[PDB]
Amino acid sequence: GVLATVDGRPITKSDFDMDFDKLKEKEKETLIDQAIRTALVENEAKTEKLDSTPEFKAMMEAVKKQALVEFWAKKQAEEVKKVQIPEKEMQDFYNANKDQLFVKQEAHARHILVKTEDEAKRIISEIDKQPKAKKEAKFIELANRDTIDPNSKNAQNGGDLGKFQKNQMAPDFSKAAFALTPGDYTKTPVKTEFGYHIIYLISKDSPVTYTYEQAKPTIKGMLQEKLFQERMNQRIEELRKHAKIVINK
Amino acid sequence: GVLATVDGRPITKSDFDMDFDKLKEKEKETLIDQAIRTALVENEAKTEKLDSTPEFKAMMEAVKKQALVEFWAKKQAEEVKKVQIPEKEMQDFYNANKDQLFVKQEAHARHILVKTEDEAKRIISEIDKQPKAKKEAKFIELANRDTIDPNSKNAQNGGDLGKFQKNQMAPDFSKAAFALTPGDYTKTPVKTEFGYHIIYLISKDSPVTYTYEQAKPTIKGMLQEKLFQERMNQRIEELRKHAKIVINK
Repeated sequence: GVLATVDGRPITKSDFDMDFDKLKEKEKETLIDQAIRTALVENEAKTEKLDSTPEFKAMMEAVKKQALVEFWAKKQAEEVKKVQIPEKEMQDFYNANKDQLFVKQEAHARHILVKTEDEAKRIISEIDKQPKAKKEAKFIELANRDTIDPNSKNAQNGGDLGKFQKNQMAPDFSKAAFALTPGDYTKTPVKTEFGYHIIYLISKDSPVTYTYEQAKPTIKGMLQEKLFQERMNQRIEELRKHAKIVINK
Repeated sequence: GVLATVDGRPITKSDFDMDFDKLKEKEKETLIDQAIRTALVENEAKTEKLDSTPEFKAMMEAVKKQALVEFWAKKQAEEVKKVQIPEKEMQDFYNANKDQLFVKQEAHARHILVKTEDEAKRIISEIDKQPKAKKEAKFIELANRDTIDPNSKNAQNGGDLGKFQKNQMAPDFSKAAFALTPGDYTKTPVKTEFGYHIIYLISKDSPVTYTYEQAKPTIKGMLQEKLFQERMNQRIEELRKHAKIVINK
């Protein structure tokens, strides 16, 4: 698998980065040239001692550290891969997280963000007072006056959030949002990280629930990822204990 | 800007990778910890001489070569950045490429791919024979029988391509596609890389043309990119001439 030489120096399949032999014959040609071009650049960079310069050396230290770190993390991940994830862990996860992660569904809604539960509560009562026909415009009006969402505030768009997938918004905000009938709004504020939301649902399409079997690949990945993060965290917290760490602010 | 120390060793803003001071005070906290965690991993990796191992060393050579190469390319790019792109080059580009790159427009269409111009021509005549009402189903039928698009062939979906943006399909295929009235198909084949297409337009929304002024940032970028590629190509072709290059297939 010496694919080419440049000034004698072999180009080989090891010159590539994540399958070469599965590539179309003409794709291969294109890659060999890229690697030829790389090698010509490298030779030139070395002749010019771009690598001995301080700019590069400094930068190379960062790169090497990052590399060494990812290397170490890769190794953590490999201990995880050897562990079988039990079928049971996977169905449990599917059941618990189905509605949150395994439902394709799109909504258009608008929201109002406020700082306190009572402000949110006040906003809901105001809208509650309005005849059905008036509720949407009242929501829009209050959003423009009272929302603290900067973009919403700046846009004066009635707190329009545009269309979003169920799995792509914060979970408890999505649950609330998608739980509504179109044309209704939440009668109870929704606390998040940012404050309290009132959500008005404009529209939503019909949800499609992925089955266990369709979900299972993604589930497997997510559980390994969690095992991996747990593993690394555990190890890093042990390292943390043997070091003297001082923050300056 | 010593943000923290780990066992005496400073963590500094140089530990980060493309602005730290623009970051929210709590974002900063989170980053300092990431870098603390990085440093703990690095220390451990070094104690374990993960860096002296052959696995790593081999991998580090690739990384260093790539780095040295990108470094050299960055430098090429910087000679380009010092050059002012004339207003004239930019309007010319805008005018020439407007319809192709600066029009937001979505279409739903289906196509048939065949190997030769005469096969494509045959398909068009067949459809031409059909009463208006029958043309779509005839197109679908022929696509299923005759298309050579593997996915289309495998799916038997009447060569349905789904919905696509004007700027996100091959240009001459988009021009043809978007030039159609809905419910019409191309009376002339469209040669591309893959063969000859017959395109049937199902639907399209209304196009929005970005103005020069809206386009100009992207235009500037695209022209620098071209200058950059030209520059690098030119330099690399000079290097190519001084080397002995042999491919083995």
